[PDB]
Amino acid sequence: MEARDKQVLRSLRLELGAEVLVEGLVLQYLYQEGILTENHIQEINAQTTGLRKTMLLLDILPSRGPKAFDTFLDSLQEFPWVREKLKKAREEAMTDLPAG
Repeated sequence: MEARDKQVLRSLRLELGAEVLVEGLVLQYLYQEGILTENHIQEINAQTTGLRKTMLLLDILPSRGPKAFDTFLDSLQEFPWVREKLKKAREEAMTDLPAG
């Protein structure tokens, strides 16, 4: 049960985390919606480059954010390709019981 959203994060976390976005309204809808928090502020304000911001969510959701995904995706400045590949990892990254 408690390993579906966090599983997605980690997965696509490193994937798109390596390099995908460098700017675009995203964590703004989040930080506001609640996805984030003061704690994030520190991490998000920490980037110092641009690609970090992304890593951030991917770095926060896994620790600070139980149901921040659905919303963290609603931000996906590039959803068309980031959201798909994401929810894809929600279906894939999410440890499944079945097998075949």
